[PDB]
Amino acid sequence: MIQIYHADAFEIIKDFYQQNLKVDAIITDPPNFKLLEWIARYAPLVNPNGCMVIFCSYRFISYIADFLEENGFVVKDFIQWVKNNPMPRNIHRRYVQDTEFALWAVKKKAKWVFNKPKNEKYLRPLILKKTKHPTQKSLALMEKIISIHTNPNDIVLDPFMGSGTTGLACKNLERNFIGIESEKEYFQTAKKRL
Amino acid sequence: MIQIYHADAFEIIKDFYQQNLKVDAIITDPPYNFKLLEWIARYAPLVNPNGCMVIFCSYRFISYIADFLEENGFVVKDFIQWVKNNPMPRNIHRRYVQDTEFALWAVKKKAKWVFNKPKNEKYLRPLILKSPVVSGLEKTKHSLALMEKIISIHTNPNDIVLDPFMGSGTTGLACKNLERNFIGIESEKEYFQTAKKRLNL
Ligand SMILES: C[S@@+](CC[C@H](N)C(=O)[O-])C[C@H]1O[C@@H](n2cnc3c(N)ncnc32)[C@H](O)[C@@H]1O
Ligand SMILES: C[S@@+](CC[C@H](N)C(=O)[O-])C[C@H]1O[C@@H](n2cnc3c(N)ncnc32)[C@H](O)[C@@H]1O
Repeated sequence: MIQIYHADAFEIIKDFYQQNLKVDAIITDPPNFKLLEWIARYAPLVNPNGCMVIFCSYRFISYIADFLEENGFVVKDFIQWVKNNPMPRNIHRRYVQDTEFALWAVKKKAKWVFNKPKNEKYLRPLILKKTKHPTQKSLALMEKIISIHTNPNDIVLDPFMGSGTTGLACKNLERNFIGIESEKEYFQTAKKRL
Repeated sequence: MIQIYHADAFEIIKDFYQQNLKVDAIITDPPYNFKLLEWIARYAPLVNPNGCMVIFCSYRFISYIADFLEENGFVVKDFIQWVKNNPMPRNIHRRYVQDTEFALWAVKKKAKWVFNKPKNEKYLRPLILKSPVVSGLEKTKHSLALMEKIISIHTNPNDIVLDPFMGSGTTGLACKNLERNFIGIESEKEYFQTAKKRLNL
């Protein structure tokens, strides 16, 4: 199944509460700032064996990890993605920025999903190199995230979906996506890409 | 130059205060209520106008360290990171292997900092090394080529590098081979003396 809503994630959670909605994994790329709050409100929706994968900057990453663990989750690890072709800035005075961070947490007593192909170890999921969106996470990245932390059909929820691409990864992997967007141009971008 | 002290860093910082000690770069690997973020507040005054800090941390502490650093008059430029060629591995089938070590790079606020990129172009992952063997000693917080690359980048040959928690002295030894003028402190004597034997008494 694929459902996209054009809504504010913070008010639409009340509808999901009454409906007793329960999703397997929350895989999202979030944008006086909380941003820790949505986590508190979307945490109840996760099934006992479920997990979260949350994109974040390293400036916020420790906060989110600690916050997650106050909400009944255990932060298992970090995942990260590197582009092969950074547009270089201040090459001589500073490190180029090729890296994107995400946090992987699971529910506290959960028996979670991992899925390693016959192969060994892990932890930099991808080597990777479309939309008009300002910040879009790529498809191949999202597809790998999903192949790992979810199973052939699980219910994946992305409260901030942007251009989608969390869904598109789910659709291609047959992963049952639900997603939300507040603004109309992004919602429709996500909609016809699906 | 190489000088090592055996002391509690929080106890020796007062001595450094009145001794008017000034160090160019604090490159350290701290240990992990508290608030072992405070040493940062206390060791900040010792850093020269153009100086910098490099602080090893878990991704669980990295955001805290970053914000505190920037409250003490430093600007966080970036993070640096190291990957082992040889993870053990542990808990493979159920989990990610642990191959990574994180550190934070900040500079004093209006500083003209060092960096030093070789004519060779980019990253952000100073080194993927093999993890220590016959340089490997007796301590679990223990790597050298990493410290040498960290130093080759964020310091210049005659600068003064301070490691308030020096552990086995892997920062001192790196400084020595790169001719970098090391100062270091250690609380434990088995660690202090090993470092002392690594830097040639
Ligand atoms: C940082 S972007 C991530 C984009 C997405 N990961 C992609 O691949 O394109 C987060 C998105 O969440 C949307 N958003 C912001 N506030 C929201 C809210 N209150 N409720 C639902 N969506 C929101 C924004 O429109 C933004 O495009
Ligand atoms: C993470 S280890 C650093 C090890 C070192 N980087 C190495 O490669 O060998 C931190 C060290 O700081 C020491 N330590 C703990 N408290 C200290 C203090 N108050 N002052 C100085 N050193 C301390 C510990 O004994 C430990 O050896």
